[PDB]
Amino acid sequence: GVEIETISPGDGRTFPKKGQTCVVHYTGMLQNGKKFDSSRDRNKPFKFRIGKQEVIKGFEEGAAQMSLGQRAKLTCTPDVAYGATGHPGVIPPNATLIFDVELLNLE
Repeated sequence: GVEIETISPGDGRTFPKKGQTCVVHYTGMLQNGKKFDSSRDRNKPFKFRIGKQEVIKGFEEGAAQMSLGQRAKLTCTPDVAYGATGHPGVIPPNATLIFDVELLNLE
């Protein structure tokens, strides 16, 4: 389950498609918890493509459901990313993820 809560401005039409490498100012947030990841710190805004299952499933579907300039707010279910396993030391098992995602991309 991907929940989209968009801070309004953007264009609403440049949708990410297959074979397109897109650029995201992501920011990780734990529900009832602190941050765990941020592209704002490293300031290299994570050039990644679409259709290769590089990222987790909750962030993969939320990437295609945005457009250029938009600033959404993801709510990733545990079963699509880490809720059974848990990323070791960083993500506990059964964790619901929150992301600040802005799509300022290319292609």
